[PDB]
Amino acid sequence: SMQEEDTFRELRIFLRNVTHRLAIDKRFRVFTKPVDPDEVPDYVTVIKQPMDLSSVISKIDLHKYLTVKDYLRDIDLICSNALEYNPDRDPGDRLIRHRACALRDTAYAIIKEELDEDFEQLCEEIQESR
Ligand SMILES: CC(=O)c1nc(NC(=O)[C@@H](C)NC(=N)N)sc1-c1cc(O)cc(O)c1
Repeated sequence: SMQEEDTFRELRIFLRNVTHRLAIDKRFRVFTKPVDPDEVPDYVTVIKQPMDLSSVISKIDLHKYLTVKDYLRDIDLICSNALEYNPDRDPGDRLIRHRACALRDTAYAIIKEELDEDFEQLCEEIQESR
């Protein structure tokens, strides 16, 4: 209805702002754009479901997230992909892993502080009605 697409539009506006705040953080620069296979050719073999912050923005604008849980699933995917592609003990791998866990922790912490629990519950109940 009108009340419901208004609820989803408010979610989209909130998720855009959060994603922008993540994307401007210097720690998360490596997660801002899709991987260039020219630059890591073995990535395509390893990472079956690639995800990055520009693609998250695109999915927001495409109405793909109806709940914050849908959004955090793709943040979780950015993180798990980074851990999967960078599993080794060497410092380059460890640096990316640390940034990936920090991206995840930061996104969850913003949403805990700033997204009203009743608003998320509303989003979920509309979603389950469709
Ligand atoms: C996002 C990601 O997982 C990622 N991981 C890297 N790891 C490595 O370069 C080394 C340390 N490990 C290894 N090759 N196994 S570089 C990198 C990355 C991807 C981009 O699209 C842009 C960018 O600046 C960096």
